[PDB]
Amino acid sequence: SEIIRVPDIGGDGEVIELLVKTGDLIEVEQGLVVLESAKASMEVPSPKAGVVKSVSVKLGDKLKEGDAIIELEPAAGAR
Repeated sequence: SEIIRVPDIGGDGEVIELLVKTGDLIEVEQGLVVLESAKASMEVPSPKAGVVKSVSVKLGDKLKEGDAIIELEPAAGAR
């Protein structure tokens, strides 16, 4: 599996709400969370089709570039 830390933004990212659960199988396409920026709102969908294995962040909590968000478990192989 691989963990997904904050992407390349250039400042501080803040979590507004978490619309995902643990053990939930997402798909490369749907959204995952909504971070905020100095003067703009961004989004973070599922960068990998797998099931939520663990969570290293909380909703409403603020994190800085380099902070891990969640870990997707795509298993060994798929299809």
